[PDB]
Amino acid sequence: SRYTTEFHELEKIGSGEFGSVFKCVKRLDGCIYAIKRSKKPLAGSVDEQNALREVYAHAVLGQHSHVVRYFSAWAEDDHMLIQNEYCNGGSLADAISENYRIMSYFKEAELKDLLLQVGRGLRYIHSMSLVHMDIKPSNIFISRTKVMFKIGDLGHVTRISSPQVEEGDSRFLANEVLQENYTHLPKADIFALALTVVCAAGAEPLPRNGDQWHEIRQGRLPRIPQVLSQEFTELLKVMIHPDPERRPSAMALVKHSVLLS
Ligand SMILES: COc1cc2c(Nc3cc(Cl)c(OC)c(Cl)c3)c(C#N)cnc2cc1OCCCN1CCN(C)CC1
Repeated sequence: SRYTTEFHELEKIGSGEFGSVFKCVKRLDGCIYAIKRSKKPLAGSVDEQNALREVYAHAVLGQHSHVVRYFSAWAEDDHMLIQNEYCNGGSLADAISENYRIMSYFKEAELKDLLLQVGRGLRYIHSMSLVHMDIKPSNIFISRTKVMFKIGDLGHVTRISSPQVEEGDSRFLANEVLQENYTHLPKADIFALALTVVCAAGAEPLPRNGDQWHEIRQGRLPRIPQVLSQEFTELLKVMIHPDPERRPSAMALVKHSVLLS
Protein backbone atom coordinates (compact mmCIF):
# COMPACT_ATOMS: atom_id res chain seq x y z
CA SER A 1 0.00 0.00 0.00
CA ARG A 2 0.94 3.68 -0.28
CA TYR A 3 0.84 3.82 3.52
CA THR A 4 3.42 1.06 3.95
CA THR A 5 5.47 2.21 0.96
CA GLU A 6 5.63 5.91 1.81
CA PHE A 7 5.78 5.67 5.60
CA HIS A 8 7.13 3.55 8.44
CA GLU A 9 4.69 3.16 11.33
CA LEU A 10 6.39 3.87 14.67
CA GLU A 11 3.56 3.63 17.21
CA LYS A 12 -0.18 4.04 17.70
CA ILE A 13 -0.73 7.26 19.65
CA GLY A 14 -4.50 7.50 19.43
CA SER A 15 -7.52 5.24 19.03
CA GLY A 16 -11.30 5.43 19.18
CA GLU A 17 -14.45 5.32 17.05
CA PHE A 18 -12.85 7.86 14.69
CA GLY A 19 -10.21 5.27 13.80
CA SER A 20 -6.62 5.39 15.00
CA VAL A 21 -3.73 7.85 14.80
CA PHE A 22 -0.16 6.71 14.14
CA LYS A 23 3.19 8.40 14.64
CA CYS A 24 4.98 7.74 11.35
CA VAL A 25 8.26 8.51 9.64
CA LYS A 26 8.10 9.41 5.96
CA ARG A 27 10.87 7.42 4.28
CA LEU A 28 11.61 10.12 1.70
CA ASP A 29 12.22 13.11 3.98
CA GLY A 30 12.73 11.36 7.32
CA CYS A 31 10.21 13.66 8.99
CA ILE A 32 7.62 12.68 11.59
CA TYR A 33 3.91 12.80 10.73
CA ALA A 34 0.62 11.99 12.43
CA ILE A 35 -1.52 9.75 10.23
CA LYS A 36 -5.15 8.92 10.98
CA ARG A 37 -6.27 5.55 9.62
CA SER A 38 -9.98 4.76 9.58
CA LYS A 39 -12.55 2.63 7.78
CA LYS A 40 -13.77 4.29 4.59
CA PRO A 41 -17.07 5.82 5.79
CA LEU A 42 -20.43 4.71 4.40
CA ALA A 43 -21.57 6.72 1.39
CA GLY A 44 -24.15 9.26 2.55
CA SER A 45 -23.38 8.88 6.25
CA VAL A 46 -22.31 11.57 8.72
CA ASP A 47 -18.84 10.04 8.96
CA GLU A 48 -18.43 10.60 5.22
CA GLN A 49 -19.52 14.24 5.20
CA ASN A 50 -17.39 14.66 8.32
CA ALA A 51 -14.42 13.43 6.31
CA LEU A 52 -15.60 15.52 3.36
CA ARG A 53 -15.55 18.63 5.54
CA GLU A 54 -12.01 17.84 6.71
CA VAL A 55 -10.45 17.36 3.28
CA TYR A 56 -12.40 20.20 1.65
CA ALA A 57 -11.47 22.64 4.42
CA HIS A 58 -7.79 22.50 3.46
CA ALA A 59 -8.75 23.34 -0.12
CA VAL A 60 -9.67 26.72 1.34
CA LEU A 61 -7.33 26.94 4.32
CA GLY A 62 -3.74 27.77 3.65
CA GLN A 63 -0.80 27.16 5.96
CA HIS A 64 -1.13 28.79 9.40
CA SER A 65 1.09 28.49 12.49
CA HIS A 66 -1.90 27.92 14.78
CA VAL A 67 -3.67 25.42 12.56
CA VAL A 68 -2.36 21.85 12.31
CA ARG A 69 -0.68 21.60 8.91
CA TYR A 70 -2.27 19.25 6.40
CA PHE A 71 -0.13 17.39 3.87
CA SER A 72 -2.27 14.81 2.05
CA ALA A 73 -5.22 12.44 2.26
CA TRP A 74 -6.07 9.29 0.31
CA ALA A 75 -8.08 6.07 0.31
CA GLU A 76 -6.99 2.47 -0.24
CA ASP A 77 -8.07 -1.05 0.75
CA ASP A 78 -11.42 0.28 2.06
CA HIS A 79 -9.53 2.63 4.39
CA MET A 80 -9.09 6.39 4.61
CA LEU A 81 -5.78 7.98 5.57
CA ILE A 82 -5.02 11.58 6.52
CA GLN A 83 -1.43 12.78 6.85
CA ASN A 84 -0.92 15.72 9.20
CA GLU A 85 1.82 17.58 11.02
CA TYR A 86 3.06 15.74 14.12
CA CYS A 87 2.65 17.77 17.30
CA ASN A 88 5.05 16.32 19.86
CA GLY A 89 3.20 17.88 22.80
CA GLY A 90 0.06 15.90 22.02
CA SER A 91 -3.40 17.35 22.56
CA LEU A 92 -4.37 19.95 25.16
CA ALA A 93 -6.74 17.33 26.58
CA ASP A 94 -3.90 14.92 27.38
CA ALA A 95 -1.82 17.78 28.79
CA ILE A 96 -4.70 18.67 31.11
CA SER A 97 -4.98 15.04 32.21
CA GLU A 98 -1.22 14.89 32.77
CA ASN A 99 -1.42 18.07 34.86
CA TYR A 100 -4.06 16.42 37.01
CA ARG A 101 -1.95 13.28 37.43
CA ILE A 102 1.30 14.90 38.58
CA MET A 103 -0.48 17.85 40.22
CA SER A 104 0.91 20.54 37.93
CA TYR A 105 -1.03 23.33 36.22
CA PHE A 106 -1.06 26.11 33.65
CA LYS A 107 -0.10 29.48 35.13
CA GLU A 108 -2.31 32.48 34.34
CA ALA A 109 0.27 33.67 31.81
CA GLU A 110 0.28 30.28 30.11
CA LEU A 111 -3.53 30.36 29.98
CA LYS A 112 -3.54 33.77 28.30
CA ASP A 113 -0.90 32.44 25.91
CA LEU A 114 -3.23 29.57 25.03
CA LEU A 115 -6.20 31.90 24.52
CA LEU A 116 -4.23 34.24 22.27
CA GLN A 117 -2.63 31.56 20.08
CA VAL A 118 -5.85 29.62 19.43
CA GLY A 119 -7.47 33.03 19.03
CA ARG A 120 -5.04 33.75 16.20
CA GLY A 121 -5.97 30.42 14.64
CA LEU A 122 -9.67 31.25 14.84
CA ARG A 123 -9.09 34.71 13.36
CA TYR A 124 -7.51 33.21 10.26
CA ILE A 125 -10.15 30.50 9.81
CA HIS A 126 -12.95 33.06 10.21
CA SER A 127 -11.25 35.37 7.70
CA MET A 128 -11.58 32.53 5.19
CA SER A 129 -15.34 32.62 5.83
CA LEU A 130 -15.17 29.33 7.73
CA VAL A 131 -16.01 28.21 11.27
CA HIS A 132 -14.49 25.28 13.17
CA MET A 133 -17.61 24.26 15.13
CA ASP A 134 -15.81 21.80 17.42
CA ILE A 135 -13.26 23.74 19.47
CA LYS A 136 -12.26 21.75 22.56
CA PRO A 137 -9.06 20.58 24.37
CA SER A 138 -8.96 17.30 22.41
CA ASN A 139 -8.90 19.29 19.17
CA ILE A 140 -6.10 21.62 20.26
CA PHE A 141 -2.58 20.30 19.68
CA ILE A 142 0.80 21.27 21.10
CA SER A 143 4.23 21.65 19.49
CA ARG A 144 7.28 22.17 21.71
CA THR A 145 11.00 23.04 21.46
CA LYS A 146 8.97 27.16 22.06
CA VAL A 147 5.32 26.30 22.66
CA MET A 148 2.86 26.45 19.76
CA PHE A 149 -0.86 25.76 20.11
CA LYS A 150 -2.53 24.55 16.91
CA ILE A 151 -6.14 23.94 15.92
CA GLY A 152 -6.81 20.44 14.56
CA ASP A 153 -9.62 18.08 13.56
CA LEU A 154 -11.52 20.01 10.87
CA GLY A 155 -14.32 17.44 10.70
CA HIS A 156 -16.94 20.03 11.67
CA VAL A 157 -15.67 22.97 9.61
CA THR A 158 -18.39 24.71 7.59
CA ARG A 159 -19.10 28.04 5.90
CA ILE A 160 -20.21 31.20 7.69
CA SER A 161 -22.55 32.55 5.01
CA SER A 162 -23.63 29.05 3.97
CA PRO A 163 -24.49 27.26 7.26
CA GLN A 164 -24.51 23.47 7.07
CA VAL A 165 -24.16 22.71 10.77
CA GLU A 166 -23.23 19.41 12.38
CA GLU A 167 -23.16 20.13 16.11
CA GLY A 168 -19.99 19.54 18.10
CA ASP A 169 -19.45 18.41 21.70
CA SER A 170 -22.43 19.46 23.82
CA ARG A 171 -20.10 20.44 26.67
CA PHE A 172 -18.72 23.30 24.57
CA LEU A 173 -21.84 24.04 22.53
CA ALA A 174 -23.26 27.56 22.61
CA ASN A 175 -27.00 27.60 23.27
CA GLU A 176 -27.93 29.48 20.09
CA VAL A 177 -26.46 26.71 17.95
CA LEU A 178 -28.63 24.24 19.84
CA GLN A 179 -31.53 26.58 19.05
CA GLU A 180 -30.66 26.12 15.36
CA ASN A 181 -29.59 29.77 15.07
CA TYR A 182 -26.62 29.88 12.70
CA THR A 183 -26.49 33.62 12.02
CA HIS A 184 -23.42 34.12 14.22
CA LEU A 185 -21.41 30.88 13.99
CA PRO A 186 -18.00 32.55 14.52
CA LYS A 187 -19.21 33.49 18.01
CA ALA A 188 -19.89 29.81 18.69
CA ASP A 189 -16.17 29.11 18.25
CA ILE A 190 -15.46 31.97 20.65
CA PHE A 191 -17.83 30.42 23.19
CA ALA A 192 -16.13 27.02 22.96
CA LEU A 193 -12.65 28.54 23.20
CA ALA A 194 -13.50 30.20 26.51
CA LEU A 195 -14.66 26.92 28.03
CA THR A 196 -11.58 25.24 26.53
CA VAL A 197 -9.39 27.67 28.47
CA VAL A 198 -11.58 27.20 31.54
CA CYS A 199 -10.83 23.48 31.20
CA ALA A 200 -7.10 24.21 31.01
CA ALA A 201 -7.41 26.38 34.12
CA GLY A 202 -8.29 23.26 36.10
CA ALA A 203 -12.08 23.46 36.26
CA GLU A 204 -14.19 20.39 37.03
CA PRO A 205 -15.45 18.36 34.01
CA LEU A 206 -18.06 20.30 32.02
CA PRO A 207 -21.70 19.11 32.09
CA ARG A 208 -23.12 17.45 28.97
CA ASN A 209 -26.65 18.58 29.81
CA GLY A 210 -28.94 19.37 32.73
CA ASP A 211 -28.95 22.23 35.24
CA GLN A 212 -25.35 23.45 35.43
CA TRP A 213 -25.24 23.15 31.65
CA HIS A 214 -27.89 25.85 31.45
CA GLU A 215 -26.25 27.97 34.15
CA ILE A 216 -23.14 28.18 31.97
CA ARG A 217 -25.28 29.13 28.97
CA GLN A 218 -26.79 31.83 31.19
CA GLY A 219 -23.31 33.33 31.17
CA ARG A 220 -22.03 31.87 34.43
CA LEU A 221 -18.32 31.06 34.42
CA PRO A 222 -17.50 27.59 35.84
CA ARG A 223 -15.61 27.50 39.14
CA ILE A 224 -11.84 27.80 38.69
CA PRO A 225 -9.64 26.45 41.52
CA GLN A 226 -6.74 28.85 40.87
CA VAL A 227 -6.25 32.60 41.25
CA LEU A 228 -6.79 34.48 37.99
CA SER A 229 -6.96 38.27 37.73
CA GLN A 230 -10.51 39.65 37.70
CA GLU A 231 -9.68 41.16 34.31
CA PHE A 232 -8.84 37.81 32.71
CA THR A 233 -11.92 36.34 34.39
CA GLU A 234 -14.16 39.06 32.94
CA LEU A 235 -12.75 38.41 29.46
CA LEU A 236 -13.60 34.72 29.70
CA LYS A 237 -16.98 35.72 31.11
CA VAL A 238 -17.99 37.91 28.16
CA MET A 239 -16.83 35.19 25.76
CA ILE A 240 -19.72 33.04 26.98
CA HIS A 241 -22.26 35.87 27.03
CA PRO A 242 -25.83 34.66 26.27
CA ASP A 243 -25.93 37.22 23.46
CA PRO A 244 -23.32 36.03 20.92
CA GLU A 245 -23.15 39.55 19.47
CA ARG A 246 -21.64 40.79 22.75
CA ARG A 247 -18.95 38.12 22.60
CA PRO A 248 -15.78 39.50 21.00
CA SER A 249 -14.82 38.46 17.48
CA ALA A 250 -11.62 36.48 17.00
CA MET A 251 -9.80 39.55 15.68
CA ALA A 252 -11.09 41.63 18.58
CA LEU A 253 -9.91 38.90 20.95
CA VAL A 254 -6.33 38.79 19.67
CA LYS A 255 -6.16 42.58 20.04
CA HIS A 256 -7.37 42.52 23.64
CA SER A 257 -5.27 44.31 26.26
CA VAL A 258 -5.24 41.57 28.89
CA LEU A 259 -3.84 39.12 26.33
CA LEU A 260 -1.15 41.32 24.77
CA SER A 261 1.27 39.93 25.07
C1 LIG B 1 -3.23 11.77 20.64
O1 LIG B 1 -1.96 11.47 20.03
C2 LIG B 1 -1.54 12.47 19.19
C3 LIG B 1 -2.40 12.91 18.16
C4 LIG B 1 -2.00 13.94 17.27
C5 LIG B 1 -2.82 14.42 16.21
N1 LIG B 1 -4.08 13.89 16.00
C6 LIG B 1 -4.88 13.78 14.89
C7 LIG B 1 -6.27 14.02 14.87
C8 LIG B 1 -7.02 13.89 13.68
CL1 LIG B 1 -8.69 14.19 13.74
C9 LIG B 1 -6.38 13.51 12.48
O2 LIG B 1 -7.12 13.38 11.32
C10 LIG B 1 -7.27 14.62 10.59
C11 LIG B 1 -4.99 13.27 12.48
CL2 LIG B 1 -4.17 12.81 11.07
C12 LIG B 1 -4.26 13.39 13.68
C13 LIG B 1 -2.30 15.48 15.38
C14 LIG B 1 -2.92 16.03 14.38
N2 LIG B 1 -3.48 16.50 13.50
C15 LIG B 1 -1.01 15.98 15.63
N3 LIG B 1 -0.26 15.49 16.64
C16 LIG B 1 -0.70 14.51 17.46
C17 LIG B 1 0.15 14.07 18.48
C18 LIG B 1 -0.26 13.05 19.36
O3 LIG B 1 0.57 12.62 20.35
C19 LIG B 1 1.86 13.28 20.40
C20 LIG B 1 2.80 12.56 21.39
C21 LIG B 1 2.23 11.21 21.90
N4 LIG B 1 3.25 10.32 22.54
C22 LIG B 1 3.64 10.74 23.93
C23 LIG B 1 4.69 9.79 24.55
N5 LIG B 1 4.18 8.39 24.51
C24 LIG B 1 3.01 8.18 25.41
C25 LIG B 1 3.91 7.95 23.11
C26 LIG B 1 2.85 8.88 22.48
